[PDB]
Amino acid sequence: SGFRKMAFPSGKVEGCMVQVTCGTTTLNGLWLDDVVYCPRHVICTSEDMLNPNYEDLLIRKSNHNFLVQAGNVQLRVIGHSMQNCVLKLKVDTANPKTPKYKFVRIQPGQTFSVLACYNGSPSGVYQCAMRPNFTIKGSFLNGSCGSVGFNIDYDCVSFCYMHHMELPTGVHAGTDLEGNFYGPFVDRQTAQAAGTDTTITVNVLAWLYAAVINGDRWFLNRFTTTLNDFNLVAMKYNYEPLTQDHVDILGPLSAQTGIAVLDMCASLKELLQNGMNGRTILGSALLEDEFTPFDVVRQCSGVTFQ
Amino acid sequence: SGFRKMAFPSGKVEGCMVQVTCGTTTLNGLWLDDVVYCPRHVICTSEDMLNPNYEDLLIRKSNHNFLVQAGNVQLRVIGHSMQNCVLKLKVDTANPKTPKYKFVRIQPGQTFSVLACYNGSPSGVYQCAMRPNFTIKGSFLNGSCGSVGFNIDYDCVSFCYMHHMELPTGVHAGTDLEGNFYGPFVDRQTAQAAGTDTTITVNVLAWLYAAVINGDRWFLNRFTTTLNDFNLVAMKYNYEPLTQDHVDILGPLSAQTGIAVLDMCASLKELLQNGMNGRTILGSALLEDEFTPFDVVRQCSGVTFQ
Ligand SMILES: [Zn+2]
Ligand SMILES: [Zn+2]
Repeated sequence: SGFRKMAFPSGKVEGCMVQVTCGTTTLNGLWLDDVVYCPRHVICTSEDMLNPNYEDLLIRKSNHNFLVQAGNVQLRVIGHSMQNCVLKLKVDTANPKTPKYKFVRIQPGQTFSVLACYNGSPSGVYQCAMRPNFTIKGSFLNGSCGSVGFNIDYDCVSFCYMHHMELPTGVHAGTDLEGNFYGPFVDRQTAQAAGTDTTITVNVLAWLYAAVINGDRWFLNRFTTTLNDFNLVAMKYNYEPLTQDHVDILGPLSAQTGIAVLDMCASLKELLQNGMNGRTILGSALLEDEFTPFDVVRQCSGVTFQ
Repeated sequence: SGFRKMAFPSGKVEGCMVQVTCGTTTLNGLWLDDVVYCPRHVICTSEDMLNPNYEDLLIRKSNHNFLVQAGNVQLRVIGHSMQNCVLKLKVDTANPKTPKYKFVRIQPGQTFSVLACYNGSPSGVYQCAMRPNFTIKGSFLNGSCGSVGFNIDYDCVSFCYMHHMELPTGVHAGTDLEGNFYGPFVDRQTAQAAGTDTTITVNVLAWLYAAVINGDRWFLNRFTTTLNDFNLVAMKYNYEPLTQDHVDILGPLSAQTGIAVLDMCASLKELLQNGMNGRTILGSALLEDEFTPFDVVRQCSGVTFQ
């Protein structure tokens, strides 16, 4: 038993990371088949980032100005193209380590693993969520741009995020692997403020089921509620409204535990109105919202990847 | 910027995991060179675990009773030996993916990554610490035995933990790769209670430096203290005593921030006596003690692994 914030094993992604340099800018790229994907701001100077015209900047670059290195070994760039906010560098060699993969675009509330890298070299792996305001709260120092987020289903890597930006408040923004930003953010060094970072209610509920399965039970109470009554309290605490869809997704955890979803909602309502009174749940003094229902089921059941 | 609980990239370890079955018991083994290491309780039935005599049990096993599978492929066992609480199964093939490696024995307070596996297949990676009572707080379901903990220095994997036991309170016990348990625990299904799980003070202090570097600063105050005065409060709150050695280890973070170690100790003393008053530090409502000083330096500087 036990319950930890867990990332996917990162080896399949480690085998795809490369270094991309253009002029004086170095960042990371993702090498899949014969394409390397990277942020288009690789072509920018620090000065360019204040008001970049990327089509104009890109005209001054040739294939030979994109230096791509995979370990100690150089890759030959035979084409380049811009797709939204990513560049696709065609190389003359297919990555021999390319895993089965998909590109997907995730919704707020979904979780994914990030492989933080520098100079094409993996440093660490962690687990995070797309926030309701379309930011992520990561760990990204200068040079981490182009690091990716992903989920794994058995042997298939679903890439969902590429890192591009830190906002002036220290939260992070980036794109899917089609180069479309999550949320309203742009790849320019400008005033970009994030909206309310609400709490992902369905994920908190999943985690409270995890707690009960893993023997933390002190917060269970004698009450129930309704979606509409719960949602009046969610609104007042900057929680996402709970929908019947969310109730349906929590069905399997409800069936396992025998705790009706709306009963768990009443426990959550109490926790919001009363606080934890100096107690902890699964080692946290805050209600944790970076586990999805699927994450809880997976970790409580023992699912593996080949 | 940002600061996350981060595991090491797990690919080098993924390439070493295998499945080991003996009779009806399946668990994980670690394949390095031509040796597979696994918990010796692979030879036990659930019944045997109540009072096992492992030398006697092991006499009834031959090389051909240890089934070792690496992916879809069987390995041939050409010898076996018991070393403390691990078995070493000699195989006729060296693992072609063997990384540079060391076996080390860590001290309480040190952190490491765990690659949780089932049936020889990696499921997830997380980050944890050897507690002062020699337990770890992991996520281990039936079948996870033999999963390992490790640290990476560039390209060298230091293996420090192999999972063996869950205590009746749901915390975890295991061995180094020489098969010696951490702490007083044994591989028998018996009354084994853990001692006080104190807080790793030097690690909390490191994390408060991380907070200041990453712009969380509200807890900085006008006070200082002394080691002896601080330690009177540590004792009263079930914190580990702080030593001059610990002060020395925090020197680089003190130099970066310009906050003297004993000043940070006075901030920590306030936090202990006053609580957080509903505030957070780096996303936590608890003082986090699973980052070492070295972890903080690494993550705040951008260190990579090849
Ligand atoms: Zn960048
Ligand atoms: Zn076991």
